Parts: sequence; structure tokens; C-alpha cells
Amino acid sequence: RKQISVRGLAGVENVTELKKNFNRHLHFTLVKDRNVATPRDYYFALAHTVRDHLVGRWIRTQQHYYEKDPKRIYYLSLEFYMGRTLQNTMVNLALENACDEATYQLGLDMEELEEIEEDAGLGNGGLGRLAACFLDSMATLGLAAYGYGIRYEFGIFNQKICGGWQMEEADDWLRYGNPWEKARPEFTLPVHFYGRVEHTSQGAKWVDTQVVLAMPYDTPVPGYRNNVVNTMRLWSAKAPNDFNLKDFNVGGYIQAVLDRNLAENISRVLYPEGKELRLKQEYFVVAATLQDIIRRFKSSKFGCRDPVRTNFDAFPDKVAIQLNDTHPSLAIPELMRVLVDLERLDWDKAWEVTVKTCAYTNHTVIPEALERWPVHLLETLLPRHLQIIYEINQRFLNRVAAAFPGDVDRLRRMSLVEEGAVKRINMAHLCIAGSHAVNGVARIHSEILKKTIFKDFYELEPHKFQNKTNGITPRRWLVLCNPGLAEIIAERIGEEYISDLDQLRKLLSYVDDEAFIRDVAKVKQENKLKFAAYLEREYKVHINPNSLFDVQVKRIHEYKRQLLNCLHVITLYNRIKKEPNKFVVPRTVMIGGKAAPGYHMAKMIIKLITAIGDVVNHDPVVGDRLRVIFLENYRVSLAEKVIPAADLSEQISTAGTEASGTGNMKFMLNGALTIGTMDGANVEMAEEAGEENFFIFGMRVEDVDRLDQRGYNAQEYYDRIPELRQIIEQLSSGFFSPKQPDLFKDIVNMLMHHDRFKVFADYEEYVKCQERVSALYKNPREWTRMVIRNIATSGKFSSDRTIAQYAREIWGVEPSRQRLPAP
Amino acid sequence: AEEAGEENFFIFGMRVEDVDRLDQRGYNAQEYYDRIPELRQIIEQLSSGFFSPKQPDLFKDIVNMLMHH
Ligand SMILES: O=c1[nH]cnc2c1ncn2[C@@H]1O[C@H](COP(=O)(O)O)[C@@H](O)[C@H]1O
Ligand SMILES: *Cc1c(COP(=O)(O)OP(=O)(O)O)cnc(C)c1O
Repeated sequence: RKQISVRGLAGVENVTELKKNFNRHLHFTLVKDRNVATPRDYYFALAHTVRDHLVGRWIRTQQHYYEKDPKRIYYLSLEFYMGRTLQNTMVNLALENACDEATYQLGLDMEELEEIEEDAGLGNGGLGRLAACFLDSMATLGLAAYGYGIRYEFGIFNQKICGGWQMEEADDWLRYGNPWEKARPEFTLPVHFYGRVEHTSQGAKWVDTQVVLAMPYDTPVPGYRNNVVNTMRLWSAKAPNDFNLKDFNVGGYIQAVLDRNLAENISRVLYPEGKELRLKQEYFVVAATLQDIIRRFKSSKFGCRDPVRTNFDAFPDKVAIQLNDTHPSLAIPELMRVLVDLERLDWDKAWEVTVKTCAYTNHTVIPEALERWPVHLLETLLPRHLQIIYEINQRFLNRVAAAFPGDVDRLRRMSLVEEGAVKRINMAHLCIAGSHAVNGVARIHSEILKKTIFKDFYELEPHKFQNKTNGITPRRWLVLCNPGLAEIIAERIGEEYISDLDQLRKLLSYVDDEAFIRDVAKVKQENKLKFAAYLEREYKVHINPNSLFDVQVKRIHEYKRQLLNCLHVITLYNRIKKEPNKFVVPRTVMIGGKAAPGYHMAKMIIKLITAIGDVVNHDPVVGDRLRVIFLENYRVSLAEKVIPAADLSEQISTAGTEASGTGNMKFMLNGALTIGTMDGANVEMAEEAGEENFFIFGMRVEDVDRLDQRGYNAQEYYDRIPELRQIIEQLSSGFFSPKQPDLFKDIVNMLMHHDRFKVFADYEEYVKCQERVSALYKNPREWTRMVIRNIATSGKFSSDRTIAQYAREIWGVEPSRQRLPAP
Repeated sequence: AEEAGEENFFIFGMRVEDVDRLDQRGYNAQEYYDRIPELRQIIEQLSSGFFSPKQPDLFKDIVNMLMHH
């Protein structure tokens, strides 16, 4: 027994040992040899050779949190946007050097190998990327943190561009498996659907329930050189498989073939209205998760530390639950259910624990997005939690009766049940009522939740409403994607910045130093050169590596206004044709996003964006002064490639629309200047960098409301501006579309008659901004120094701060960048 | 109208050539709500919850349609 120990298992940065474990895994774990090993085969042996170093400190970290028994906090989210783990695990584990040299000796190229890895299709967007930067920051500042959520077999779609129209292919990333996960079939948990509530004696008894088993997979997430490794636990669904003769449902009829597939694709598919599968997926993750949580509470040396019930009295001192958005919300009615029906606490003690346990992050601004479920759906599948949720509602509405007596209209505005045709339950109100801290995600966004969207809740409990501005992590989004900038920042100010980013302010002393200025412009020239190469080698175009690299990589929605940007590109076009010989700053405009299958404007937009570019990049007079490229199937591996290259960050959402914007911050950090409205994340980065160093432009949020007030009448603009009047007629006549003139007919009308986001309003000033942009560009030394002021001011946007603030201000635990002894 | 004669019919409103004009320039609803007082009045009855006292906010998507699209 005590001699079964982790101790003698690793002589790390040693090339001769890493060669050894390489050859162990290729052969013994993969049961392959060099005569038949593929690059995938060698990709997996390396994966595993690095993994052994991982699980060893998973080990040590997790032994250490059990001995030390800290507040350990469960980050629940239904999408974890991870993307490629190898280089990120090596750099974080300090193994990058010895592994590269090692594979160099084995005569394998590690970069060829690192591109075999499939982009972890657990996520889709922001909500998911945010979960992955937050898990990195929580390791680095050694928190006892767990990321929880479903395992999606099929990611979401992997896009293809066939003929300028978008095609969704599927991401079967788990095809040759995943070397970074450990299946734990041992810990498979039941999760019940449907049923009937038998109100028996001391309680209620949820009977006749269908079961779906949740089987968990574990994945390790390493810190920045601190030897803590934390866990990411993703759940997979498995139907019970008695379905053959055992149950006597069957024999006679196996039409409950359906049970087993309606269970299975809980885990299969990401999403992507009121569909029972979303609700079964969300409740799937909550239920499994919280049984793990209370399993670890009563086990984690607290089965010894009972004093009363193994009391839930001290549950909020050992658990923190973060409801990232309204997808986890049945965490509040499920933790009561367990506490109240299964253990036996009464409702007021059990409620005490829930509210002190639960905290809720909101990411939406428009009331039209907040999530809401029909009471007839919840009665059918969760009939017991409909009960609890009504009692939660009743008692909350008497609290509001305490506080504003006489009020009739707040009872009904504030309530969890919503009236109309289709009686709904408002999930955002559930969260506020059973959580002890509600937070937004950028200053303005948390204020307009306090001021308009949740205000009658802001009045009953103003204490609740916090804000914790998002962040990007410096490991993967500066060190990893950009070594060249990492390095030259390190010569000057040292390595602590990577685990302490505000001290990038130190850089501001080197503003006028020409060695920094030059070096800083050299690395971009490097980065652009290499990205220019990737744009030929994997996808194709003839980029001019000297051009101003204008990239917009955002979700193709109307409100994300890529169309704006298209009016501007067509503008540049028309000028280079009208005035063939005026000096124009050459640009390469790159736009990228996944449509959202079913959203027909977005499919029409990518079409515009390809054919503008079919026109201009082939037309002889524009030469190499302008090119427009669409960046296909934008995902995390492409972000770490094009964000290093970019000179201009295209952040143009109608103002008042964004809640924040994490690609914004990534771009700043790598010396890319921002053109952008005074919205979302742009505001505090303008505030850091100084507005002189930002390209702000277009109608501030005040002016939006004004324009709505009197009515946005787009024709007036058409009729003042002669460029605008012209590019509309070019779209319409078929100049961009000669085999189907009439194609952009529904984009032209939209803009012209019912633009809900006012593209035309900000058109004039947008391109005036753009002209500023190109000028400064044509002045290296002053271009390259704005960058330096921007990068140097990046401190407020490292996710290490966002978590440090979550830690102190909502969860109640202290940060620590201390290196656990280990390996 | 033509077999009865115009005089025997109550014809009205925007004829087509006019709707095509108001589209050519862009129908800005707001203007009409701000000339006409009784219009203002009913819009403001719809949003205040006059007709809807238990969920006042109920005809809000009607009211916004009317107002903005
Ligand atoms: O009581 C314990 N003492 C020491 N280490 C433990 C104990 N229970 C769990 N561990 C560690 O915790 C890891 C995770 O277990 P879980 O958190 O219960 O799922 C194991 O792989 C062990 O390293
Ligand atoms: C950072 C990031 C994101 C985040 O995109 P944004 O927050 O900038 O805005 P939306 O596009 O509107 O969500 C999404 N995808 C990847 C790959 C990435 O690195």
C-alpha cells in the first residue's frame, strides 16, 4: 500500500527520458510501431508523453486540495470552448523545450504534429471561450475549481464554403478518440425525467421516472508553471441497456428503441426556441453535477466533519456554484429538491444554503434573449421541480409584498411565472431569486442590467448586483499565439507579466525607444509574413504581407454589422477605379464567421462578402492595393493565428448592443489598433489606452435612442450620400452578381427599408474614421507607437483579474500564484 | 366603384401611386404619431395597459410594430 506512489515516475526536462516515454506510448499504449504509425499515431504518442506529466501533478494538486480542504467552486456552463491542448499543456508545464528537441531527435517535426489535433468541439462562442480562459486563470491562481458540462460528441458544425455559400459539415472530433480525457464508467449517475409526484407523509416522492445515466469524463487543466492542475468533468449520456427482454416493457415491443436514442443525443449535439431536448440537456448537466458536488461534500474529509446531518450548514463554506447564464438554472430548484426531499432539511434551512451557494452571471442585454420555458413542458418533464419553482415564486412574491406593500404591478412584473397566451416560467428571474450575487460582464452591461432589465430586483436587493469585467488569458492569447511579442516584452520587463499582466504598463517607458519600436514592428512583420503564407498553403490568395491587415472575426449577425464594413470595402473599391493613380494605403480586409444555420440574412451576407472579393481581387486596376478574403471555419486554432497578424481590429456593433467582446481584448494585447463604436468592451479599453489611442466613431448609445425616438428613415441618408447611393445601385443592378442580378435583392431592401441596426446612419463617419486609420498607417513610427501604448495598457483584461475579483468578491476565497511543490 | 359610380361608394386613403411614393421617400410612422393627437392618445392607451390592466405590457409588440415596422 504506501509504496504504491506517484514519487519515482518522471525525470522531466530531459530529452532522453521524453524519447523513452514516446516510444512507450507509440508501442504499448497505441500498439503500433514506426513501420505502421501515421502522424495521428505519432500525434497521440506525444499527447500521452506530455499527459503523463499532467496527471502526475493532477495528482499532487488534487491531493493537496483534499488535505488543505479549500472552498472549491464549481463553474457550470453548457459549452467549454477549448481548442487544442498540446502546446498549451507543454508551455504551461514548461516541457515545450525538451519535447521539441526530443521529437527533433526522433525525427518528427512537432509543428506538423501539433496541427493534427482537432479543435475541442465542446463550444461555439464567447460563452464557451470565456469558460476556457476562466478555467486557466483559476488554475494559475490555485483555486479549487471544477469546470462541469456535457460532452458533445459532434461538436457543432465544421463549415465549408462551396461556391461562396456556407455548408455545415459535422465536427466528429471524437473519431479517433481524445488522448486528454479519462473515462470514469465507475461513477455513472442516474438522472430522471418525467414521472409523477406522490405527496407522501413527510414530503413529496417523485415516482415513475425514466432514467438516463450520466457517465463522466475527466480532463486536466494545468496552471501557469504552478504545478496545480484542476479538473474539467464533462458528462456523456448512456441509456440503461436492458432494452432487449429485461423490464418487460419489451420483447413484445422494442419501440422504446426511441428511449435509448432520445437519451443518447442529449450528449450528441450542441445547440447550435422552446425544444424539450435543450431542457433535457440542461437538466441533464445540473443533476449529474450536483450529485458529484454533494458526493464530494459529504466525502471530502467532511464525512468525518459531520457535526449535524453532515450539515449543509457549512455547505456554502465549502461550495460555490457559478450559474454561467440561464442554461444551468435548474441548479436552484434541483439543489432544493435534493436538500428538501432526499436529505430532509426544511424549506427555510434548505433555501438558506441554496442562495448562499448559488451565484449568477448574465451575458445578455436585450430582454428578448433571456430564457423562458412553457409551464406545460416543465409539468411534463420535470413535474416536481415545477412544484418547487412555484413555491420559490410565492415566497419571493411575499418578500416583495414586505418591501413595497400596496404594489400590485411589481408582484406581476417581478414574478417567476409569466402570463399571456402560453404561460411561461422566466429562468432569469429564478436565478436572481435563488442566487446571492448577480453580475454582468463589462461596466455598462452590469449597469443596464441594474437600471433597465432587472431593476425591480435591483430595488429589493441592490446588494446583489455586481459586475466583473471579462478577460482573456495571457498564456494562450499572448505567450502561445505570439512568442515573438512575448519574448521582446520579456527582455525589457521580465517573465512575471505572464502571471501578472498589469505590469505590461512598464512598457510605457519604452514608447520612444527605437529599439523596442523597431522590434515591436519586426514581430508583426513576422506574424503577417507567416499568416500570409498560411493563406496560400492551407486555403489560397496572394496576400501582400506589407498591407494593413483589417480583420473582423465575429458572429455573422446583422447587428454585428459586417455589412457596414462591406459598404466601406466597396467604397475603397470604387475610389481605386475612379482615380486609378491616387496613393491609397494598401489593405487586406479579412472577414470571418459562422453563419448560424437557419439564419438567411447571415447566409446572404457571406455570399456578398465572397463576390465583392470575386470582383475586386480579380480586377486589373486595383492590382494589389485591395483584396477581400473570407476566413473559413473560424475557430480557436484560427484565432491564435490571425489575431497575431492583424493591424486593424474591426469591432463595429451598433452601439448599445454588445455586452462586452473578448476578441476585442485579444487584439489589443497583440498590437492591433481598434476601430470601434463606444460600446461593450470597447469602452473600458478606450478608458485604459486612452481615447487618443483608440479609433472610436459612429453614433454613441444616446444618439441611437434619439434616432429611434424620431424614427430612423434610411432613405434620407441614401439621398444625401453619393457613394452610398451608388454602392446600393451596384448591389441591385447585379454588378457583384451578373448570373443572378436580383440575388442581393433582399439585402438591398433590408438596409433600405428596415435596417433594425442602422448601418446607413454610421456609414459617413465610419469611412471618415477609416481614412484616419490609413493615414496613420502611412507613418510607421507613429503607427507602431500607438500599438505600444495599447499593449502596455492591457492589464485590466487578463482573466486572472476577472477571476481574482470573482474569488474575493463573490465566492469568498483568496487567490495565490504559489507553486505547489510537486511534480 | 366603377359600376356603382364613385359617389355611391365610400372609397378612401392612399391610392397605390401614393404608397409607392411614401416608400420612395420612406415611411416614417413617427411623424403621423406626432401630428395626430388622437392617434398619440390610443397608442398611449395601448402601452399604459388600458385595455390590458392585468398584463399592461401585453400589447407591446403590437404597439412597437406600429411604431417602428
Ligand atoms: O481522501 C482523499 N485523500 C487524498 N486524496 C484524495 C482523497 N479523495 C480523493 N483524493 C484525490 O482526489 C482525486 C479526485 O477524487 P474526487 O474528487 O472524489 O472525484 C483522486 O484522484 C485522489 O488524488
Ligand atoms: C475570442 C473568440 C471568440 C469571441 O468572439 P467575440 O466575443 O469577439 O464576439 P462574437 O463573435 O460576437 O461572439 C469566439 N470565437 C473564437 C475562436 C475566439 O477566439
